[PDB]
Parts: sequence; C-alpha cells; structure tokens
Amino acid sequence: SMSDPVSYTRKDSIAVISMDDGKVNALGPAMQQALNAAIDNADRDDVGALVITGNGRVFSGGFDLKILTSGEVQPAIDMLRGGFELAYRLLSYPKPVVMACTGHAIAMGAFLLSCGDHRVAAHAYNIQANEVAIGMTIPYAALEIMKLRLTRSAYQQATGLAKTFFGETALAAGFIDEIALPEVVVSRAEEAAREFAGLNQHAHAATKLRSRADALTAIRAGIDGIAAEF
Amino acid sequence: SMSDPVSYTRKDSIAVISMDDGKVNALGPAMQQALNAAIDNADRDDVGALVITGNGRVFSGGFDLKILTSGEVQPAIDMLRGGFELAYRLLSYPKPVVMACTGHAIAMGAFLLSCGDHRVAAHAYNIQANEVAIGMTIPYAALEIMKLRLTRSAYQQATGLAKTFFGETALAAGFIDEIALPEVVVSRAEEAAREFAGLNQHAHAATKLRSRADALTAIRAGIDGIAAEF
Amino acid sequence: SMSDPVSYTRKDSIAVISMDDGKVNALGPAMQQALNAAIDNADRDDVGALVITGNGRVFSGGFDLKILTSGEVQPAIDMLRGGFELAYRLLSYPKPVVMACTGHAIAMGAFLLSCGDHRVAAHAYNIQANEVAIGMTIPYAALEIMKLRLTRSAYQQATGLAKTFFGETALAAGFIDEIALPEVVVSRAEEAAREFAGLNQHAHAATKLRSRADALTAIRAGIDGIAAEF
Ligand SMILES: CC(=O)CC(=O)SCCNC(=O)CCNC(=O)[C@H](O)C(C)(C)COP(=O)(O)OP(=O)(O)OC[C@H]1O[C@@H](n2cnc3c(N)ncnc32)[C@H](O)[C@@H]1OP(=O)(O)O
Ligand SMILES: CC(=O)CC(=O)SCCNC(=O)CCNC(=O)[C@H](O)C(C)(C)COP(=O)(O)OP(=O)(O)OC[C@H]1O[C@@H](n2cnc3c(N)ncnc32)[C@H](O)[C@@H]1OP(=O)(O)O
Ligand SMILES: CC(=O)CC(=O)SCCNC(=O)CCNC(=O)[C@H](O)C(C)(C)COP(=O)(O)OP(=O)(O)OC[C@H]1O[C@@H](n2cnc3c(N)ncnc32)[C@H](O)[C@@H]1OP(=O)(O)O
Repeated sequence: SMSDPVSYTRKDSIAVISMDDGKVNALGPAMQQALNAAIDNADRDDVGALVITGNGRVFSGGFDLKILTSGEVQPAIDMLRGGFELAYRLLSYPKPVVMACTGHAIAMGAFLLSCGDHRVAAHAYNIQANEVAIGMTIPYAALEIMKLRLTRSAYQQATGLAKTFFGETALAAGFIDEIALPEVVVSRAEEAAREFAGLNQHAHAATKLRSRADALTAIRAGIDGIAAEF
Repeated sequence: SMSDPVSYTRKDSIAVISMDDGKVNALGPAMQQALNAAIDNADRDDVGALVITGNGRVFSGGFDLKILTSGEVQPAIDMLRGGFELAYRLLSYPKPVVMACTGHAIAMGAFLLSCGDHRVAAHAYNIQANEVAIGMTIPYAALEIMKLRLTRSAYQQATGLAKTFFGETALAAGFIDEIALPEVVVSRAEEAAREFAGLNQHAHAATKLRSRADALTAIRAGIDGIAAEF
Repeated sequence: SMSDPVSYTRKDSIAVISMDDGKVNALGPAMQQALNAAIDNADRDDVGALVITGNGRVFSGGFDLKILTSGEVQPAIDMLRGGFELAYRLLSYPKPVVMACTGHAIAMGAFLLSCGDHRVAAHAYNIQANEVAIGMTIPYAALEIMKLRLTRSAYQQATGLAKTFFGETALAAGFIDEIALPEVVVSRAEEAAREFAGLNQHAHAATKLRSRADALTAIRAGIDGIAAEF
C-alpha cells in the first residue's frame, strides 16, 4: 500500500526481508513484486538463510480485498496466482527460510507464514484462514499449504470452521513452531536462521523438496486451477 | 433397542438429535433408520447446524453385536454398510455438525463421533476402536474415518493396538476437539453449533468437502468393499 | 562391532532382543544379520510379542559410518538396503513390537525405533535424523518411515532441519509413545509387550498392515531405489 513496502537487509550469514506497507501488508501485486525482488537480492548475495517479517501491526492481513472484490476477474486471478507462486518459491527455496510472525496472519498471510521452515510468533497473534467466515471457499493451493503443516484434526477445523489459532493452540496445531514475547520475535527468528545456515545447504535443499514433493506438485496444479475457481 | 431410539428437537438455529435406545445406543438397522429420518427432518427445516448426542450412559457402544455375531452374513453386511453410509452422509453434510459425546464411544460409536466438525466430550469418557481387542480387523471405511482426524502416531496405536483414549489424551490424539464437564457437554455442543451457524453456509459446505475429498472417495470404496471383508 | 552384538531371551509370552556391540550399536552387516537371526528365533518360538532394546549408552547411533564413508559403493548400498529391509520386516511383523529406547537414537537408529508399535524412551535421550546436519540427503525409505509417525509439522523440521527431539517434544512430535525414567525403560517396554500379547494376534497382524499399507508399498520402492541414491 505504501510506495516502498519491502526492505532488504543483509546481516552476515542471513538476509532480513521486512514487509511494511504502512497498514496491514496486503499481498497485492506491488507487495508480491517487492517480495520477489527481495528474494532475487538474497539469491544474488547467496545468503545462508532468509528471515521474512511483517510490521508492528500484522504479519499480513492476506490478499488485497479491494482487488479481490473489485469485480474484475483477471486481476483477481493474477493476484491469487502470484501469491501462491510466491508460496511455491518459498517452500522450494534452497536456503532455510524463517518467518517472524510479528502480528496477526490472516488467510494468505497465514498461508505465506506456513511456507517457512521455522515460524515464530507471539502468543496473542491470531492465525486464521478466515475464508469461510467471510463467504469464500478455500483455494486448493491454500488447502495443500495448510495440509502440509496442520495436524489432521486442526486442519479440519482451520478450513471448514475458519478456526482461529494462537499461542499454545497454534503451536499444538502446527500453525507455528515457536512462541516468543513480541519484543523478541524478530530476534528469535534471526537466531534460528543463523543456526540453520550452519546445516549443509545441498542436503537441506534436497531434503526439504523430498519432504514436500506431493504438496509442491498439488500446489502447481492448484495454481493452474485458480482460473477455474473464478 | 427401544422402540423410539432417536428424538429430534429444533431450537432456533439448530436441530438437536439425541440417541437413547434405553441401553448403549447400538447402531443397528432401527437406530440407523431413526437417525437418517432425523437428518431428513433437519433438511426439511433447513437448520443452521446439527447437534447429535448420545444418552446418559454412552455416546454409542457401536454396531449391534447381536446382529454382528448372529451367523447371518447379509444382515451383518447391510448393518455395516448402513453405518458407514451414515458416516459418509454426516462428513459431507452441508451444515456444521457438532457431536455431544455424552458417554463412552466404542468402535462404530467412535467412528460416528469422528464425523462431527466439532466434538465435545467429558474427561472420563473412553473413546476406542476396540476391534483388535475383540478379534476383528478394522474395516477400511473405519480406518479412513480415523485417518482423517487422528495424528499419525495416535492413528497407529488406535488401530493395531486398540488403544483407549480419553480426556487430554483424546484431545491430543484428535479423537475429540473439546473437553467439558459431563453436565455441560450438551450445552457446549449446542453453543458451538449456534456459533458455526453464523459461518457462511455455502462456503462451509464447499470447503469441508474439499478438506475431506480423499477420505470421502476412500470411504465410498470402503462401503462397496464391505462384502469382501466378510 | 563386538563379535556377539545381539542377545535373545524368551520370557514367558515375550522375546527380548537386545543390541549391544560394546559401543554405539552401529547397524552394519553383522548387526543386521544378528537381528534377523534373533527375529527368526522369535518366529520359531511363536512368542506373543517382541521387545527390542539398545544398550546403556544408546539405542543405536545408526548405520556404520565407516562403511558408509569407505568409498565402496556396493557395500554401502547393501548396508542401507538391509537396514530398510529390517525396518520393513518389523513394521509388517505379525506380533506386537515394542522398542525400549535405552539411549540416543540417531538416523537409522531413529528410523528403526520408529518401527515399533509402541516406543518407550527416557526424557534426555536424543532422537534425531541428523542427515542434513552431516551433509546427507534423507533416503526415501527413511522419509516414509518418519512420515508414518511424526506429526505434519514435526516431520518438516525433523527432515529439512535435522531437528533433535527428546522427552516431551518427542512425545508430542510422534517420535516416541511413552516417557519413563531410564532405570525402568526396559521394564515398561516388557510390561507393554505383555499387555499387547493379550490382543487378538490375527486381528492385530491384519489391522497393522492396513494401517501401514501406503508406507509399506513406498518403503519397498524406496529399498529398490537405494542404488539410484548413490
Ligand atoms: C481469498 C483467499 O482465499 C485469502 C485471501 O487472503 S483474501 C484476504 C482475507 N483477509 C481478511 O479478510 C482480513 C480481515 N481483517 C482482519 O483480520 C484484521 O483487519 C487484521 C488482523 C488484518 C488487522 O486488524 P487491526 O490491526 O485490528 O485493524 P482493523 O480495525 O481490523 O482494520 C484493518 C484496516 O485495514 C483494512 N484491511 C484489513 N485486512 C485487509 C486486506 N486483506 N486487504 C485490503 N485492506 C484490509 C480494513 O479495511 C481496515 O481499513 P480502514 O481502518 O482504513 O477502514
Ligand atoms: C465391527 C466393527 O468394526 C465395529 C462395530 O462397532 S462392532 C461393536 C463393537 N462394540 C463393543 O464391543 C462394545 C464393548 N462394550 C463396551 O465397551 C461397554 O459395554 C460400553 C462402553 C458400550 C458400555 O459400558 P457399561 O455402561 O459399563 O455397561 P456394561 O457393564 O459394559 O454392559 C453393557 C450392556 O450392553 C451390552 N452391550 C455393550 N455394547 C453392545 C453392542 N455394541 N451391541 C449390542 N449389545 C451391547 C452388553 O452385552 C451388556 O448387556 P447386559 O448387561 O444386558 O448383559
Ligand atoms: C545415511 C543415513 O541416512 C542414516 C544412517 O544412519 S548414517 C549414520 C548417522 N549417524 C551419525 O552420524 C552418528 C553421530 N554420532 C552421535 O550422534 C553420537 O556419537 C552418539 C549419540 C551415537 C553417541 O554419543 P556418545 O555416547 O556421547 O559418544 P561420542 O563422544 O559422541 O562418540 C561416539 C563414538 O562412537 C563413534 N560413532 C558414533 N556414531 C557412529 C556410527 N553411526 N557408525 C560408526 N561409529 C560411530 C564415534 O566415532 C566415537 O568413536 P571414538 O570415541 O572411538 O572416536
């Protein structure tokens, strides 16, 4: 929403990519462009690991609702495809990816969060696929992302019932991996990233793909199936 | 077992369907007929959500053991097929379904319980697929129902070892979603149902099916495979 | 490593098979041969259940690193194939199998552990697929074994991040089923085994296979795919 919604900072073995559009980090075309460019920077720098953060208010409130509800079909399709493409890129990323969930993560915000190898949040941040609560069916690509992380029963309630998770319930459900106090969420994320950069990169990259093979295939299908959804 | 084993009561936005055959709510042909008819009533009333309860003694002790062990093959086949058909109907039901687990849930009782979008029990109610303990192999349709809800490791022990779950262990395993005191299990179920009726029905119905697609397909196969089991 | 690395002791309804090569119970050809022979003994004795233990130092430190890194391709292939064959044999074993995790279980040690119907450890024993930390990609057969037991999110971190689990985190993740004090790990294992011997054997054997059908098929493929890995 702001003109310059993503910052990139390299600190030794890691790259820190921060979303702040001055509002709720809506994942519209400009934000997606800025995130892809930031990842290109990390590629160029051949960093050991990535940390992705939100701002002080949210991790992200999801796709841009203005575009989603504008009545223009192809722009909405393209926004959704771009968001799930970014999810694909992060889930298959050859370096460890750590998410600093610095506030609430709703819908595409929660799906983006769910692409990190490690995810840190504070206890009062809501994580929810709210689609059903607002009259939308969850796209197949999103379901596959959630199915990769959420326990079988948590997955059931997260989808059909739009259940909100947080703190201990998010940890148990598999929506996050670590709970920390708000003031140290980013620091904990950076610490984990520095540790994971110590793993063998080749083995990490190859193994993560094997552990996500079916999901990645289904996500590709889901991306090519977005049009059909509309 | 009693002549009139199911009651149907509409309360504002929900329908409450209660099993009480005066004994252990055996899921024989009469009980299955009564449950299907009660669901037909909820369809006619276009209710916002369903609550299904057991009695003061059990949720259900499962299929009628008398019929199961009578030596008459086709009646046993038909009873099993009907039970898993009912499971299918509830898992695909277009409105939120909340189970009030008012006592122990054994075998088909536990599988029926596992068809609710939300399931509430008290801490001392046993939930168990006891088939292996009594010399029976678990039908594929039942396995698919359990695999939809139980964590990977809980699923292993629930099946091959006939493990009994309750209270905190049932919650962790995914055999239930909420623990409440016995005297408020039904009230909590009704409260949740009223909340879920507030979700968008079209989106709930479409999303729940997507979140259960593979299970539903496998359950259909399992229903058509019952004969082969005998 | 020692000349006589496995002991077999029949106690009433169970057989106790103990690994102790005088070091870290490396799963090389001699150890695999001794374990298979011990299982043959249990077959001959038609025991009610199996307990498999490590020594005072570890459950097992995994495959023999000397052979793995010797530069001789076929011996390394054969060692890996034999280890996953043993895993297959135990996962499909017609009697209940209980693992007494008497110390750390690393890599193939953790995969072997994950083949038990019930697994008991003490709280400070590390359970880890350390492959990525040491520059190796996890074999598909190993991934399938882990995917059978670890929750969706634990599976992600166990593989790509070589996460170490122990105590409460191992229990939650699905790397173990029971935590006990070190001095009673074996006793608890034997107690559980005696209980499981009371289950109907025919039903246990048939049900466990159904609950593991996809994993077993994929493990067979993974065994035939070991060569390709090298
Ligand atoms: C289609 C898909 O399958 C999934 C896609 O992601 S669709 C996007 C779905 N996302 C949503 O519906 C978000 C619902 N909103 C929220 O959860 C909360 O607003 C929030 C947690 C994101 C922020 O909460 P908050 O800090 O307390 O601020 P709040 O009082 O709620 O209002 C947020 C402001 O940003 C706007 N906003 C919130 N989410 C937005 C989004 N995804 N796109 C565009 N604007 C958004 C609100 O309209 C409001 O704007 P104004 O105050 O200027 O009128
Ligand atoms: C074939 C499949 O794959 C799965 C199918 O579901 S097969 C059904 C498998 N179900 C069982 O084996 C049930 C085993 N029984 C139980 O778990 C317990 O009886 C219970 C939890 C259901 C009730 O426990 P309880 O309130 O303490 O009563 P309890 O003292 O155990 O006895 C229950 C009474 O109902 C009967 N009963 C229990 N389950 C029954 C069933 N599923 N069908 C017909 N009768 C049943 C018992 O025979 C006993 O009858 P009587 O006292 O008249 O002789
Ligand atoms: C290829 C695959 O996909 C998976 C296969 O399993 S490959 C095997 C991977 N396993 C490993 O890398 C094991 C790494 N080592 C460990 O985790 C720890 O050594 C352990 C937990 C096994 C034991 O810890 P410990 O009791 O504190 O003893 P520690 O001080 O670490 O040293 C262990 C001793 O046994 C040796 N050892 C440890 N694991 C071994 C293995 N898998 N094969 C052969 N030797 C091994 C060490 O070299 C050391 O030997 P020396 O003291 O004689 O030089």
